[PDB]
Amino acid sequence: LGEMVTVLSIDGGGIRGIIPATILEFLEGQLQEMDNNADARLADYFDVIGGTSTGGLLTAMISTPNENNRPFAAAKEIVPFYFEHGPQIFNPSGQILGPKYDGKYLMQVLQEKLGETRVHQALTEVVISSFDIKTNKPVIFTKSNLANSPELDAKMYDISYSTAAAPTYFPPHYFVTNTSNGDEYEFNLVDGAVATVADPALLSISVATRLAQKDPAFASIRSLNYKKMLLLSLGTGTTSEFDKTYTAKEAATWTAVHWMLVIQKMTDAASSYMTDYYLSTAFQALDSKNNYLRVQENALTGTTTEMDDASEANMELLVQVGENLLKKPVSEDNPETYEEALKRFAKLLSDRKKLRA
Repeated sequence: LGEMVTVLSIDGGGIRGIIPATILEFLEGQLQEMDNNADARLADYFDVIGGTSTGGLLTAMISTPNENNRPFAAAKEIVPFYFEHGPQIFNPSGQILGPKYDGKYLMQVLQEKLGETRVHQALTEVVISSFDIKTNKPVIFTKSNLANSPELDAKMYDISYSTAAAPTYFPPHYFVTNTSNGDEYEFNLVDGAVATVADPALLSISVATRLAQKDPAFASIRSLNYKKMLLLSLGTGTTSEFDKTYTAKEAATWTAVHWMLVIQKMTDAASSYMTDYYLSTAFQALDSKNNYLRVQENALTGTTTEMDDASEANMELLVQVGENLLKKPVSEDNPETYEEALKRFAKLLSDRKKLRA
């Protein structure tokens, strides 16, 4: 168990980020109780912490060092963050030409809570996604892969704004770093969901697998041995309820405007289903299905669907969805609930740390 690699992955979902945050508040509290340490943080138990958009914001806030070289935010401080800053991040600009939001508040609160910290300072391996619209390539921010190409040692707020810079919602982000030669290196980044990874769990598994080639602490998964891998992937919920879906017939006359307000939700939903299929296939092939815990909501209803509904009523509903998810079964045939599976996971995390110490 001591040689096992631990990976945490958080999906994007806008305001639906309350759901994995509620899930992480429960898990961090389990670890704090078991280890008799109220200062116990997720970055102390996870080797890799991956996140896209709001999952990336979360990743950055629990990986960035504070004044004590401790993770900046506790898991229980994330739903209050979403409740406090969510209505101001998701406050419409009112402008006719451009995105729904100016991104001014989102950047300001990120700057405020992340400071001048760089990715090389992360307390664990981070995997925060984006897509560069100038190089037309995904740009994945890691603590590793910095030895080669130091121009990726970007500010945590530039990484965090970029991962969440959703086309039509917020404007793309432009920022500069410096290469080894001292010359400028340009970034023109949009949301990580564009880079096809709304669900960054497979990307996070690949980063760990690639690190296993150059790091002895990751050596146990060196030849795809996911038997020696613990993966916690967290979703922001999907929906199949006919009230919130569409027919091919009604969509026959849909213009470019209607599609744009709906494709991100579709690709993000598809990203969840495909990445889960890839990972289940791989873990079930090695007879290690329980090494991969995917905490996801499949029946979002009402306002709970929308990514930018930062009203008090929708935020309270998202908490309720998160708290009901804990009592919901892991599978259709498995009676084991998520709260129970998360206790088993916390125990494994707790036991691996002790042995490594």
